[PDB]
Amino acid sequence: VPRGSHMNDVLVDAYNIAKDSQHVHGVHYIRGRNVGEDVHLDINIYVDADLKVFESDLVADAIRRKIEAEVDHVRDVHVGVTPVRI
Amino acid sequence: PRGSHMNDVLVDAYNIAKDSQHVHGVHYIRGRNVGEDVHLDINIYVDADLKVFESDLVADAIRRKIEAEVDHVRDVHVGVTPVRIA
Repeated sequence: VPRGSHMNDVLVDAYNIAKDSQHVHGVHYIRGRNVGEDVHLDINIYVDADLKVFESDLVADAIRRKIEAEVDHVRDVHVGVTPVRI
Repeated sequence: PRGSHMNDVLVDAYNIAKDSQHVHGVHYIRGRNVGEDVHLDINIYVDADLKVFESDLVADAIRRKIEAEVDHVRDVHVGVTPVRIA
């Protein structure tokens, strides 16, 4: 059974990074799963539906990198995108 | 859709789940911003040999306690994952 003692910091720090990153209209959803002592993270951000895919791709990837570099106990981070018209 | 309550919702709900009576640990937690609301899916590890009516009461006490205590939450779902340490 996974320990879980880091879930709260992981979710908070990752959400805070995602929410204020460039081109994000808001966070759509965030999911954390305890595995061993660490957390697997799935975050999904709202972006402009007219963004080019190569642009949404850079945005998602900057967020992923920044979460990986800054947030302890994160094992695996996926950042997905939901298009919205603005 | 603002998302400013996600952090408190996830932290408070996680804490309630994790310190409830028959939970070995939290398996996963998911929050989704809907309008001003957060929709919450939380999944707890319980003893595989618990009776189903018991795990049902446990999940339901956690759901109620989250609904009663955590602001900005709608449609809380509490799911169960059995684990046999045996």
